[PDB]
Amino acid sequence: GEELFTGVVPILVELDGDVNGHKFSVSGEGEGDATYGKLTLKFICTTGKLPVPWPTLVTTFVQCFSRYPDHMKRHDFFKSAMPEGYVQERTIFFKDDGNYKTRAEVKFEGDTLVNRIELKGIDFKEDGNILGHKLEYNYNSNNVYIMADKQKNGIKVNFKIRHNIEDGSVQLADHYQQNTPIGDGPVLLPDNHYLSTQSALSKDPNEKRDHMVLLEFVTAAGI
Repeated sequence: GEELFTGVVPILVELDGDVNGHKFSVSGEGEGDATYGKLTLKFICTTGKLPVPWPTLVTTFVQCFSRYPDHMKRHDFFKSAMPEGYVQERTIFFKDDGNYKTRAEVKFEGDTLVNRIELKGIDFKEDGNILGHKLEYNYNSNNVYIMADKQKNGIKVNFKIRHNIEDGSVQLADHYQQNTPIGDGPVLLPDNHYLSTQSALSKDPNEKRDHMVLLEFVTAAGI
């Protein structure tokens, strides 16, 4: 597991989404360097205009690139599931609005680490902060809490993302996540800890398609 991650690894992300019946697809590419907890990716909405704000999809768009200190390496479930991979599911509840349910598979295809996701969004308000596009194109840092889910031979993760609204307020996005290995192979189940994350969003001045450039750093801690 850990070995597949000692250098720079190419990443491919493919998402098929349907939010309140607005269908869309996104392809993303870049690379991850888990030694530094670093990810660099560019995402493109290949179906035209993205019908939701780009920051709402960041969490959905590869925790195996998190930087686990040497003393915590026995708690790295993510890389221990590789290369066969793991299934990652979430329900993301946007306060006072709709919710996303996602199902993704994260695994190696050759030397490329792939995240393939299906996202379904329902109960959004037509002119709410999401379908209405009222969110600032930026992103706050936060802590992602991980706990072992022994029953499933996997983990449960939970955390809150606060999206900045254009009026100065916050749109809370409550995430409930579960991961389970794809193989029948062994994995490492962790003690409780958290991932500290920071994300910067930008635009490629040369790009005419609707898109998002993402630079992220994540380090595990709390042990």
